Amino acid sequence: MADQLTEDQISEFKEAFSLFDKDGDGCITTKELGTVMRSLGQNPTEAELQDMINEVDADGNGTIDFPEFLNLMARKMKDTDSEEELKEAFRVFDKDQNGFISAAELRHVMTNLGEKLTDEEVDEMIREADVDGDGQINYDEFVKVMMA
Ligand SMILES: [Ca+2]
Ligand SMILES: [Ca+2]
Ligand SMILES: [Ca+2]
Ligand SMILES: [Ca+2]
Repeated sequence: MADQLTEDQISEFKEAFSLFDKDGDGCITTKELGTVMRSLGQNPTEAELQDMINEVDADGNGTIDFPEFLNLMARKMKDTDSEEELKEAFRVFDKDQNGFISAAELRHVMTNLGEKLTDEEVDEMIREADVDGDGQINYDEFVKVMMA
């Protein structure tokens, strides 16, 4: 996500927040959160609802206002994006979509990415990330090497 949000993104988040804010006073209370939680098939304890609210209540006034709500969703958005970007990238490399990146696929995709590696380089790159040593890179392995 990054930082600055677009007007449409903000306006949407406001519509959402509007659902949580059952009595529309501009702030979400534990009670209002519980109502929303339950309706989704959950049953948080009064202690959990207070934690959830408290963990998002930056100014400590007891409730969640729009900017507090927005900052939470923005962090969740960026987390999702980062993860989704890792998944997209893996898909690009996994040319045959079998769940693994092979040396041949790494060489191919790489070249087509403006990166031409030699045979030695290709194999070393695979080995460097190949934790279980089966000769190919699975998703967990790709993630591990990407976030490092
Ligand atoms: Ca309210
Ligand atoms: Ca607050
Ligand atoms: Ca593959
Ligand atoms: Ca492997």
